[PDB]
Amino acid sequence: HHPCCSNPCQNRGECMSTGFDQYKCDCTRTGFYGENCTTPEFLTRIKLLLKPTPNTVHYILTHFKGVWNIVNNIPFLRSLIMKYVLTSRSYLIDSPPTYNVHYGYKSWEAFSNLSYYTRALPPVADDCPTPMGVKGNKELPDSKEVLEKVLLRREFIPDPQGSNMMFAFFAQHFTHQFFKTDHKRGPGFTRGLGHGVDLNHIYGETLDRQHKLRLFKDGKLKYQVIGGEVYPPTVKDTQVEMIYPPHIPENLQFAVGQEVFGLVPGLMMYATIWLREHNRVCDILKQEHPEWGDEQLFQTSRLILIGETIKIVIEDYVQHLSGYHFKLKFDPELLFNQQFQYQNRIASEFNTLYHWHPLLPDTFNIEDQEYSFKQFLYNNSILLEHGLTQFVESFTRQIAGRVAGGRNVPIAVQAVAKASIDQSREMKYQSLNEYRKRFSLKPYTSFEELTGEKEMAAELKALYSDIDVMELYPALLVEKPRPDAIFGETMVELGAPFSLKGLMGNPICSPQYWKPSTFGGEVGFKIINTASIQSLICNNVKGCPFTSFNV
Amino acid sequence: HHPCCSNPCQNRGECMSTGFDQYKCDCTRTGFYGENCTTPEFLTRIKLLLKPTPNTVHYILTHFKGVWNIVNNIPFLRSLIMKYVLTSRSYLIDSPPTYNVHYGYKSWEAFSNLSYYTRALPPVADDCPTPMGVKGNKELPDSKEVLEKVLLRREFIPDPQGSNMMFAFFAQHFTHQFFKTDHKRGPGFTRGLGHGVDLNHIYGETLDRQHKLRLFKDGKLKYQVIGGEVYPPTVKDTQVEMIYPPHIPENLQFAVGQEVFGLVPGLMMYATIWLREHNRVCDILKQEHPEWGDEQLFQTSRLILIGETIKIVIEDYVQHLSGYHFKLKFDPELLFNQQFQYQNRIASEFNTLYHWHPLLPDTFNIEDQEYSFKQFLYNNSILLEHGLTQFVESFTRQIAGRVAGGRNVPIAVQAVAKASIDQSREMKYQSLNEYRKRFSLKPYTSFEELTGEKEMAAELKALYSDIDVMELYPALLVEKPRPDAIFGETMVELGAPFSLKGLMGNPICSPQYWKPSTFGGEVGFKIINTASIQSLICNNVKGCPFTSFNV
Ligand code: COH
Ligand code: COH
Ligand SMILES: *[C@@H]1O[C@H](CO)[C@@H](O[C@@H]2O[C@H](CO)[C@@H](O[C@H]3O[C@H](CO)[C@@H](O)[C@H](O)[C@@H]3O)[C@H](O)[C@H]2NC(C)=O)[C@H](O)[C@H]1NC(C)=O
Ligand SMILES: *[C@@H]1O[C@H](CO)[C@@H](O[C@@H]2O[C@H](CO)[C@@H](O)[C@H](O)[C@H]2NC(C)=O)[C@H](O)[C@H]1NC(C)=O
Ligand SMILES: *[C@@H]1O[C@H](CO)[C@@H](O[C@H]2O[C@H](CO)[C@@H](O)[C@H](O)[C@H]2NC(C)=O)[C@H](O)[C@H]1NC(C)=O
Ligand SMILES: *[C@H]1O[C@@H](CO)[C@@H](O[C@@H]2O[C@H](CO)[C@@H](O)[C@H](O)[C@H]2NC(C)=O)[C@H](O)[C@H]1NC(C)=O
Ligand SMILES: CC/C=C\C/C=C\C/C=C\C/C=C\C/C=C\CCCC(=O)O
Ligand SMILES: CC/C=C\C/C=C\C/C=C\C/C=C\C/C=C\CCCC(=O)O
Ligand SMILES: CCCCCCCCO[C@@H]1O[C@H](CO)[C@@H](O)[C@H](O)[C@H]1O
Ligand SMILES: CCCCCCCCO[C@@H]1O[C@H](CO)[C@@H](O)[C@H](O)[C@H]1O
Ligand SMILES: *[C@@H]1O[C@H](CO)[C@@H](O)[C@H](O)[C@H]1NC(C)=O
Ligand SMILES: *[C@@H]1O[C@H](CO)[C@@H](O)[C@H](O)[C@H]1NC(C)=O
Repeated sequence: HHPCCSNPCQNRGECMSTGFDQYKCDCTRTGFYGENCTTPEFLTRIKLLLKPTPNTVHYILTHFKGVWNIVNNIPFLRSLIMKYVLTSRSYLIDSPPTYNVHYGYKSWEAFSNLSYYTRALPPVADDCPTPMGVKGNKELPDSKEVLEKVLLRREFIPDPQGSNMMFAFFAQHFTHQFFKTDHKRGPGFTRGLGHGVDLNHIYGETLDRQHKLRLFKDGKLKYQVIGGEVYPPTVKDTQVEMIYPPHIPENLQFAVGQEVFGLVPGLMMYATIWLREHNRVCDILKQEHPEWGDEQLFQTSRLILIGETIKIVIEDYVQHLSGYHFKLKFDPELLFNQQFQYQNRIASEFNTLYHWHPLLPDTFNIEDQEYSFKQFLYNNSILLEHGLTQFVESFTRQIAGRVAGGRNVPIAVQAVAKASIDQSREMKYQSLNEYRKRFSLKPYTSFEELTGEKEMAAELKALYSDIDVMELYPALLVEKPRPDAIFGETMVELGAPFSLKGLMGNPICSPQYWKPSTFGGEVGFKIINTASIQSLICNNVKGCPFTSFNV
Repeated sequence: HHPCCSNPCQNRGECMSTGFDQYKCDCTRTGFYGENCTTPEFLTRIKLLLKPTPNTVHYILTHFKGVWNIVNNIPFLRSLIMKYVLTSRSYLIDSPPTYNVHYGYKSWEAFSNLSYYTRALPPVADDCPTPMGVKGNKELPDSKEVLEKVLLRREFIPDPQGSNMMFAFFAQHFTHQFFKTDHKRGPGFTRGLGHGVDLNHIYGETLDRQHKLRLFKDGKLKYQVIGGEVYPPTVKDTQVEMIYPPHIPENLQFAVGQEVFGLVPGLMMYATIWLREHNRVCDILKQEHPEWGDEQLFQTSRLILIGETIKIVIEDYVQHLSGYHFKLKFDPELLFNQQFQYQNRIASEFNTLYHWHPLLPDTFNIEDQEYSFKQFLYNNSILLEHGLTQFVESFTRQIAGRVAGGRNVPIAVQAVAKASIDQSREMKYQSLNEYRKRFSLKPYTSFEELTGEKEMAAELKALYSDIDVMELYPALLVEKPRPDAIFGETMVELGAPFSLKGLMGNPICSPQYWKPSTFGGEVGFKIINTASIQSLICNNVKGCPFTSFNV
């Protein structure tokens, strides 16, 4: 078998076979040397002693409110701390990207082929005597058994951080622009070739699709008016391929950027809100530039909405998730004197960790109705019956579920969760503890340390035997959450760097793009730097209802 | 007409219309302010006073040969100066890229669509009152007239720098991996979607082509043996599409990565050499790694060859062109504490400036034969009859033509030269003086200043009227050359920054790739770091004939 199967190389060292029975570690720039890259250079030893742990930094960020009150109001300071926040997680993502499901060593195929998700860790080699390499049993536990014992919801566990259905659908709408698994090819492949925040879920992945969705007048997107309300256009009008069951009324077959968005009225809510936002920005730009044509109006509005999206994700969405007293800031200037690559490639592991199905409730509570999954699926008439305004008001009040902490996956989505386990295995994912080390975290020494609990720990112990072979995806959902948090440490420490890269890596954040002229003048630039989840709903939903990501 | 037609914004300020008759300049980070970004800030004024001109720097580097002989032998000094060489031309290229032929403003379409060549300067607006903006006559001079008066060769003018045919064909071979104009779509479009040194001209642009070219044993490429010599395989053998006129017999239809390389035996010479090098490197890696499979062997050989190419290009090719006494160095590490983007997008203008057709001789001299263009083109029998050893020996001896200095384009390729002017025009290229200011050069105040001569300048005066509407392409070919040099100032100053980006911007130059493990260990790494044009020929050509890019 492959001599690297045991993952001997530590601290980001790279393993390479040298003959059938031998390996060498390459410790270049790791800060370590020795056969396994385990011996610290002097400078490294100092850095390691002085560096605070993620749990310590989180404590400091979620306490001392008096300090953060001052910091948040001194702009020079707020910028300085945000600069630390951004740069601390910069050495952690390979960029240019490296590995993929088919390549456990660097290759031009892995670099150049955009159809693959990239990989933060190389796959376990094909011939390893064990699923995770060398430790554990010959077979991993039955995935159904893992799912049922420690993943499936018994009683609904509410998010102690107070996440609402506005947050849950925002998460799903946002991520589905860049997690677009090409199931025809396999779980290691994506259809989102832009690899980030390009708003293809609004505009379409291809030029053919975009041009079918565009009005070609005033930069705008096609729409229909139903009962005085602006909604996305139909499949029939646009000839735009969408996923719908045969039994759906023509006018409820909405055509939008992402093909799967008719699946959920909650997703259509955001599709409609964003469509309106685009057309609203078109109106503003036309007033500012009566000289501009349709093409420049469209393209400029698109860049602005990309900007809006990133502003909201950092300052409202990530801000909410973080639980910090410090106010995070979207400001591209902060990296201008740093070393940062303005590029991104979506990691398979980012896709995996983002399977936050425990967010979903048992019923979808709108006005006085309580919709089950069956009746809520594919049913856009619910959106039109209640209206966007009542959707917002209802979803702002309904609490979402806790993600970490175990046993909170709705049984309606049990097949998706089993698939996450099975697909992790198909893609030869390394173990939880390997991923923890990869992201500078101490490996868990027991199952009880993982869960911070006794019952699920015992069930996991009997299923896996060894903590070093525990799988990543189920570990994220059973992990001991931070104090009164939705997530555990592993979710945040893996998730933050992928996120930073996807948000700040966008070309509009680069020195040559981050200029008022890029966005049609100071008015366009202003739209971005004033955007909030509240302003988005206020400007596009009748009656400007109050909204937020928390109940 | 477009308010920005006059190109009012200076010092890299961005122009934007505000109403039908008004414009506004964006001076962000230019170091300038004022309506047209012309009045400098204090630090800028100090920065301009202390900055030497390109001609001063060029003089220094090509004189004091005794001082440079010292500096070349102190590793620390050599590294310091090479670092200065690289960084001084870094702020000059938009990365991530901006404009293209269809977009004079920044857009997601221009950023994301790899089928376009990018643009260092935005195109002149469709409705401008004058071809170049507002200056000059309603029409540019007839291209046929420009070609015949100042571009076409009467006597052959040899390169005073001594460039040989090994150099001419290396240039043609190398650049034709990234200059692959999509003639179906137009001159603004490329088929080189890797946008740089990916070696698709050896391995093929698509995985289909690669797979038809590969042996699938020992990492190797397919080949044939003729008279004990290793040559590329045939179209019939591989089923790989090549461009060959119908009269070319089955056995002389060699299949290589780039479909046009059958055009010239000089190109087939390099294709064969590089094919041999790949299989040579496969042999080495197999010895170091008896345990590797075909796939890892192929991929690792590819990364090694990419490295070899970059090394040879910098230390032999660019070294020769420069005429510097300073020994240039290929060392990715020099950029590790610098702000640099590991990405590239091929610029339309890089393509245009690289139309070095004056390099081509009147006649191709192999052994005691003197082949005309008609005889040389599409004729691989010439290669098989003489052999690679004789090709190398002959091409090493035969001098190339001077590029700058006017009147040196061979009549045989006149249609090609006329197409360069014509296509610059339909792609709406801005003027030479605009391109000079974009690259921090003083605009030419007269045609006599451009040529450094009276006769051609007078001809150009009659054709263009105004120096500020003089076209870029013909200017490069008629420009006053540096003392005893092949090129003038515009060629070097525009060319060099594009080159840096294509070479150092390659993923293998990034810190996560630049390690021995990427290349199969210390042996593979040493192949990259000791590569040269002489070693390339020595390793792969019978008898190891001496070679270089001069004499
Ligand atoms: C962010 C939170 C979130 C939510 C609230 C959510 C809500 C729901 C929901 C009820 C409203 C249903 C019926 C589904 C149904 C599915 N989801 Co999600 N999903 C979520 C995060 C994800 C992500 C991320 C993926 C991976 C996308 C991919 O790989 O294409 C995913 C994958 C899936 C898949 C398998 C791949 C696919 O077909 O796209 C199904 C089926 N699911 N999901
Ligand atoms: C680098 C120097 C160099 C050399 C030595 C060279 C030598 C030769 C040569 C004899 C060996 C022949 C028969 C040709 C013939 C051609 N060359 Co070149 N070319 C060179 C640089 C280029 C470049 C660069 C292009 C653009 C290619 C593209 O964009 O596909 C080009 C374009 C062409 C075209 C396309 C015409 C057009 O529409 O632009 C033809 C035909 N020519 N060339
Ligand atoms: C990115 O990676 C993809 C996976 O390697 C790759 O798709 C694969 O493409 C090859 C060749 O085009 C297909 O293999 C073919 O082999 C023969 C043809 O001689 C046929 O018998 C097969 O049916 C098939 O056409 C693979 O099927 C295909 N693999 C998939 C879809 O998973 C992409 O081509 C790569 N992308 C780019 C742009 O290079
Ligand atoms: C990149 O841009 C080009 C130029 O527009 C696109 O090519 C056009 O595609 C449309 C829609 O499929 C065709 O109708 C046109 O004929 C094409 N124009 C041409 C050939 O010049 C191309 O599709 C774009 N690439 C991507 C990935 O969207
Ligand atoms: C900025 O540039 C513009 C255009 O180059 C200048 O506009 C004018 O320049 C001359 C000075 O007034 C006028 O005689 C011209 O009519 C007009 N130019 C054109 C093409 O219409 C303007 O002066 C400049 N502004 C500053 C502050 O220097
Ligand atoms: C770093 O590499 C590992 C390889 O996994 C280690 O080798 C093994 O360590 C085990 C536990 O100590 C031994 O039981 C096992 O026999 C051993 N295998 C060997 C020596 O071939 C190396 O000891 C270690 N090297 C260094 C220098 O620390
Ligand atoms: C700019 C973002 C980078 C760092 C922000 C600091 C801390 C992150 C805090 C909480 C985030 C929680 C979990 C991370 C996982 C997914 C969220 C990423 C959001 C996204 O970009 O899709
Ligand atoms: C994808 C493109 C990437 C790399 C191209 C590499 C080399 C192209 C070579 C020269 C570019 C054109 C003109 C420059 C001429 C002489 C260079 C000498 C001055 C110098 O750069 O040090
Ligand atoms: C509703 C989700 C559970 C479906 C059947 C339970 C699968 C067996 O799982 C068991 O569940 C019990 C109840 O939570 C626990 O006490 C056990 O620790 C667990 O192993
Ligand atoms: C021999 C040097 C010629 C001097 C340059 C100006 C004359 C070029 O003129 C052109 O020459 C071409 C060559 O075949 C012909 O095809 C054209 O008919 C002719 O107009
Ligand atoms: C769809 O929604 C309507 C209310 O808008 C509801 O009454 C109906 O039962 C739903 N239909 C299905 C098929 O569940
Ligand atoms: C091709 O080259 C051969 C020499 O090998 C020469 O005799 C012949 O004339 C050439 N073919 C043509 C048609 O030009």
